[PDB]
Amino acid sequence: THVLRFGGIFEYVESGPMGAEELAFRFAVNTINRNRTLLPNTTLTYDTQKINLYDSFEASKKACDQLSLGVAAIFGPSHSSSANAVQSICNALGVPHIQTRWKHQVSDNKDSFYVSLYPDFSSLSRAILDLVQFFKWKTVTVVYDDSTGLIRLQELIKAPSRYNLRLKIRQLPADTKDAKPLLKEMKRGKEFHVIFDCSHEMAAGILKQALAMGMMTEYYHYIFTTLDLFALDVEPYRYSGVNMTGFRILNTENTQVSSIIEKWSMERLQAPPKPDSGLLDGFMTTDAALMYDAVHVVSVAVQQFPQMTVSSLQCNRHKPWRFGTRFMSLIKEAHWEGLTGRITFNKTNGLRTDFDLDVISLKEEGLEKIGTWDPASGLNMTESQKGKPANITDSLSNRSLIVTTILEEPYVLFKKSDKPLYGNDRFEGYCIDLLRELSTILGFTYEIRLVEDGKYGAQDDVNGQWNGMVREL
Amino acid sequence: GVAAIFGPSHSSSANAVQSICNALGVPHIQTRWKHQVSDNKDSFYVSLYPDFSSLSRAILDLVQFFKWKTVTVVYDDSTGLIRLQELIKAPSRYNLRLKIR
Ligand SMILES: *[C@@H]1O[C@H](CO)[C@@H](O[C@@H]2O[C@H](CO)[C@@H](O[C@@H]3O[C@H](CO[C@H]4O[C@H](CO)[C@@H](O)[C@H](O)[C@@H]4O)[C@@H](O)[C@H](O[C@H]4O[C@H](CO)[C@@H](O)[C@H](O)[C@@H]4O)[C@@H]3O)[C@H](O)[C@H]2NC(C)=O)[C@H](O)[C@H]1NC(C)=O
Ligand SMILES: *[C@@H]1O[C@H](CO)[C@@H](O[C@@H]2O[C@H](CO)[C@@H](O)[C@H](O)[C@H]2NC(C)=O)[C@H](O)[C@H]1NC(C)=O
Ligand SMILES: *[C@@H]1O[C@H](CO)[C@@H](O[C@@H]2O[C@H](CO)[C@@H](O)[C@H](O)[C@H]2NC(C)=O)[C@H](O)[C@H]1NC(C)=O
Ligand SMILES: *[C@@H]1O[C@H](CO)[C@@H](O)[C@H](O)[C@H]1NC(C)=O
Ligand SMILES: *[C@@H]1O[C@H](CO)[C@@H](O)[C@H](O)[C@H]1NC(C)=O
Ligand SMILES: *[C@@H]1O[C@H](CO)[C@@H](O)[C@H](O)[C@H]1NC(C)=O
Repeated sequence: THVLRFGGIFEYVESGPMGAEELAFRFAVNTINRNRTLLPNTTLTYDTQKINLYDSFEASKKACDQLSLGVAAIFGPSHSSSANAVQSICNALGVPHIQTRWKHQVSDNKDSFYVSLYPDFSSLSRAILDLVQFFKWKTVTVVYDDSTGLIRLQELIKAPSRYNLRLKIRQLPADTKDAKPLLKEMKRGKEFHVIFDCSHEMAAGILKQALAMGMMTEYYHYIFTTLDLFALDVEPYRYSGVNMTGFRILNTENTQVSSIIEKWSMERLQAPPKPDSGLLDGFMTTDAALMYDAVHVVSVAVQQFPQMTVSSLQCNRHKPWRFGTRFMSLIKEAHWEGLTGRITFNKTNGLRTDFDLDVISLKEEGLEKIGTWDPASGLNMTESQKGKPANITDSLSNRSLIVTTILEEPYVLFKKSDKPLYGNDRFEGYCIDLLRELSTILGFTYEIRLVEDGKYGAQDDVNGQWNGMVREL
Repeated sequence: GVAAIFGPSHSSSANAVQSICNALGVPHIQTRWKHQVSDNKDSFYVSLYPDFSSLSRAILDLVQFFKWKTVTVVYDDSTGLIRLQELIKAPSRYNLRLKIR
């Protein structure tokens, strides 16, 4: 009556600390055991194993090692080649299999003993498709990283069949992590609207290679597929005027939810990040927030089921588990406002296709919530008729315009004086009188800067390149 | 006691037998296509089905020998995007106009 043993299969690192998903699995069980309100008479016990995340025969050993030892649930080996092997074990023996990451589920896989707390890309691909219609785009440039990313965005690729989009699908390079040959082809083709399908470890890597090129301007709009845009250390891109947009399921508005994330930073003291990683220092990823929710959703199901005795099964002798079909129905019929918001399941598949996103975007202050997505509501983008707040902070009517010009009598001259100190004041003439009375009417500030070539404008035939002031424009 | 295992011929089942045949040493001869992930460090397998790194380049040669500009690629299941990813990336460099259904 005192133990309900859960099973865990996690990444084996060789020298570093515990993984982000494993430490959340530790922190979730220790929270429920201390706070005696939830499960007042049962105390949870964890049994974590280590695999290589690419060895489906090693992951099939650790699943049978936990079934012979006796567990009640197995919380995922978190990879597409390894989770398919453990799912068919958990479907056979009866024990539920709680997944916290996305997996390509084939159409004829007749499995029922699994749930997935990661949001389905049948809903996330419809949410990205609502942002390419709220922003009224016509040409997108969807960029992924591996070949599985076409399945994650197949409701976006099929969009020109019915809407007026024009897809140009590209791919990041496989071996290297230098996207300079990719981003140069995107600048040259005039592609200002990009949808990156990356992880947040590679999303910070592209933006340092998009800042080293001239692509972090006020023209470019970037929509990111990942749910960890909020973990980017966006200090240098903050004043550029770039239009970074993305989603967020991690409910960082509640006081109770934000208190748990602050306690998460007090458990990762010995973890110095890279200074050139481009990420923040103390935060919870959405890969570890779902594992914190995955322990709580199952703990709701053991609250409504007190006769639960953990049995010991054998893989070679195929015997189903006694309380398998009843305990699995209690997991799919659950509701829990965890760290990732409202949690409910598809009830036909076991997937998660009903959730609450928060559309975030990059402003001068940083990332701010500018919307809310909900599958049977569409985008509730606030955006409103107010829009920008009360007045213009640190009034942008300066924005000092670097008015280029050339000197020619009597349009632009040098002033004939003896005192030496000048700068945008040594000029006089006709155009300087004109520019001074356009700044009086429109209310801007101007800083005269002569062209350093001394030409007006010319189409150089042997080069196809401009020559003069229109080159500076 | 066997010497070779000639495939269970499905993407969810062949990945489980490949990691057994990689472990024990016995070769694993595959006769159908399978999505092989990039970080699968396996060596004891061969695949006699033609790769779609070559078949997708052969279909791309017939949409240029026939001089097309608008194709309407139709698949049946979500794995078929991986089988034709060298055809979907074609408007990035050529003058095709994909409409995927
Ligand atoms: C999980 O549970 C969900 C709901 O809880 C079940 O329904 C799936 O999810 C959505 C429901 O809205 C479906 O996606 C939508 O499909 C619409 C098509 O309508 C019908 O058309 C086919 C063809 O005849 C029918 O067979 C089928 O029953 C569909 O119901 C589209 O019109 C929708 O497009 C737009 O919808 C709204 C409109 O404002 C927007 O908010 C959207 O962003 C979008 O632009 C939308 O595509 C989904 O297709 C349903 N699944 C299935 C299989 O039909 C599911 O049963 C359940 N399982 C899964 C895997 O989702
Ligand atoms: C980048 O973000 C700013 C935020 O205000 C966008 O500014 C306005 O966007 C609306 C469309 O949603 C336009 O109708 C306004 O004219 C914009 N005001 C400006 C530019 O002063 C801006 O458009 C965004 N850049 C894009 C989408 O390329
Ligand atoms: C969409 O708009 C807001 C969120 O953007 C939703 O919430 C409403 O906000 C207004 C302004 O403070 C309140 O007066 C309402 O009481 C809020 N409604 C709630 C909390 O239910 C609003 O409901 C949404 N409208 C829809 C979905 O039609
Ligand atoms: C334990 O968690 C619940 C929420 O599930 C909360 O209401 C309660 O206050 C917590 N216990 C303590 C002692 O704070
Ligand atoms: C655990 O506690 C609840 C409430 O205190 C009680 O109703 C339940 O019967 C207890 N479980 C047992 C005794 O197994
Ligand atoms: C104009 O706005 C404020 C003055 O209110 C000033 O501090 C700011 O630097 C100016 N902006 C420019 C020059 O771009």
